[PDB]
Amino acid sequence: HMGDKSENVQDLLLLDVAPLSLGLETAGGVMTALIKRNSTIPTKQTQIFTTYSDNQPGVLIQVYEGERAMTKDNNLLGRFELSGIPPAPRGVPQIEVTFDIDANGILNVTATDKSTGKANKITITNDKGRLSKEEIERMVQEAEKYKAEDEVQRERVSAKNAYESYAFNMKSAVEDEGLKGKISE
Repeated sequence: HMGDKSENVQDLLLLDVAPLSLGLETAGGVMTALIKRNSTIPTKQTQIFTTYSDNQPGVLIQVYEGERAMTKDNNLLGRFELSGIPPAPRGVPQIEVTFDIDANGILNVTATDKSTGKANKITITNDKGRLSKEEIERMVQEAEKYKAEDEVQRERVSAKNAYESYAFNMKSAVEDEGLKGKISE
């Protein structure tokens, strides 16, 4: 035992360098990349995403490739979510995502619920060589170049804690209550 009865011995070559970055978005709608371009192996990334309210039936993972602050200018790879528990606003705002990169070029992303031991794994692969260098060449430059546009969304994110600095005058307006007695038994 512990010696593999079924060992997978196969020949293959990878791209060496990761095309683009990979990650999810957190509170404020800002992307946070775990794995970055030009970094494939050996490395393993894991991050806990926490937003205001996820209200998910477990954990949600939107697998998009690229790098930006805006999630709109990236390229979707796929989607998978773990639905095992009733969608709750509180209790499940922690998206636990761990990317286990296999030396064979297999992206094994493991997601786990915080309420119960519900784990979900999916094999993300880019095995099919069909990614022209022009794709990554333009994106590596444009995504960075358009970070100037990312600054505009970062603005409203920074405005969150800035608005938090706004102190209100009163707590609540005291409404006029009517206290009289009309004898009508």
